[PDB]
Amino acid sequence: GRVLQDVFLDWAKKYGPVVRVNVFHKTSVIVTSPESVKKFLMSTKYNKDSKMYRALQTVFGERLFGQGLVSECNYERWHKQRRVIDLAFSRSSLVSLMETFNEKAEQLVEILEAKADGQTPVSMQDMLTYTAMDILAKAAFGMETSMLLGAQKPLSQAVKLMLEGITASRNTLAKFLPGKRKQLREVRESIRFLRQVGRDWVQRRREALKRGEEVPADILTQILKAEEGAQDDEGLLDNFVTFFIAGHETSANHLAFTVMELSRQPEIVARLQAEVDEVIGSKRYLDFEDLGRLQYLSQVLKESLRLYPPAWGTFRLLEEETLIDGVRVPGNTPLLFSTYVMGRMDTYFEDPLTFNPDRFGPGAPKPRFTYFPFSLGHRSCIGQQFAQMEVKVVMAKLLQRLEFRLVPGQRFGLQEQATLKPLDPVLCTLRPRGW
Ligand code: HEM
Ligand SMILES: S=C(NC1CCCCC1)N1CCC(c2cnc[nH]2)CC1
Repeated sequence: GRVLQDVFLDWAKKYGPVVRVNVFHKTSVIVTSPESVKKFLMSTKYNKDSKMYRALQTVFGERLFGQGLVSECNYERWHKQRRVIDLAFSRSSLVSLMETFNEKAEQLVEILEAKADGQTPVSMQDMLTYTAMDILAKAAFGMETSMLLGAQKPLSQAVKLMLEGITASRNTLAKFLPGKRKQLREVRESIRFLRQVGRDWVQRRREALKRGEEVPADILTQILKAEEGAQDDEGLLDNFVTFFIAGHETSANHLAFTVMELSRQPEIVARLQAEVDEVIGSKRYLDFEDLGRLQYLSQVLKESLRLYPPAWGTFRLLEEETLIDGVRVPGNTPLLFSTYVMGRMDTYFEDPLTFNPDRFGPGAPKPRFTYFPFSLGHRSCIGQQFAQMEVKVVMAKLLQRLEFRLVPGQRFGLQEQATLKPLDPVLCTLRPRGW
């Protein structure tokens, strides 16, 4: 139930705000003082370290995220893409996605209700992954993956294998073990499979447009626009993969962690249920303004990201020798900023292991540069609002309609498969609730 990030936490607790650690077998310095987080993340003077993002660019030799929006480290090349794709994330575009978030969240609840016999185990990690994928495929690409209907198992498996491969490739000796040759081939096959799905969905979009079919603008419209000037489609496919994975798997892990922790927090669940009952009652469709009224649910989701941030770290390149909190750090060193580590430091959060949504209550002092599950600054998550809205819609509907009980034996530990996620798949038994 322990992960590599816990060793970084141990080194930070032992040695202070600036500590040399080994990550992806490269030397890095983890920086955990709030003033240093602010200095480096809030200035465009500091950019991502390409050496650390190579683990996403290519995996076991096969191009995966390439130079898409997450893994492009050059400021100019990144900014050019960001400006174009930001258009797909305006307040108005997001509100137009509430129909999609409601539709798939209601579909999830209806499937779960059909399974809510109080004894059959349901993997909530898998069900939330299927819901997040069906939401992203429709909202971003205008496609129906229907994973909630049991379709596209090869695609869901390919995603799982490549995320495991990201972690294996950057931390293990798999590339040299004869026993792992099959595993490496299957990771490379899964990465090529996903880029070829991108080729198909891109062709479907171009053909629909060529036939004069109506096509609302979405994320795919902007990733196509960002590549207008391109020799070929590899850059476009990098952003297809980037948004296909980032736009569903991290939200799914956040939802799974929240369901896992809430299963042992009856008092908190009672308040959430009462809040949903008072705010949305038996309404079928949640409105944008409804979400803002679910104040305690927002607190709960923020506390879930403090203790269980799926995207656990970000790196900036320190180009020249610099004194950081009194420690002289050599030039060309990757600096690691980790919301996972800071969230578990008693220096920044009293009784860090206690799950207490009141840390994010009205009037509570806001964490200052000690909490950043979507990172901060210019390279912060372009999908933050998309994610916060979709997770709230799914959680509100689950709280309205179902009661969960974790299957005895399921653990509360973590595992790393690119991002952090529950070690166990959050197997639960369900019963219908309320109206
Ligand atoms: C709870 C869910 C999510 C979490 C915790 C999260 C977290 C993050 C973090 C920490 C970063 C910074 C990564 C880095 O510095 O290496 C980031 C970047 C990014 N995220 Fe998310 N994310 C979430 C959901 C999403 C969604 C739903 C999308 C897409 C629709 C998305 C798209 C992206 C992209 C494209 C970037 C790169 C932004 C840039 O550099 O311009 N994220 N996210
Ligand atoms: S494993 C990972 N980063 C690690 C490897 C590259 C260096 C930083 C840590 N990431 C990038 C961000 C990505 C994401 C961004 N938004 C949702 N998901 C999830 C996968």
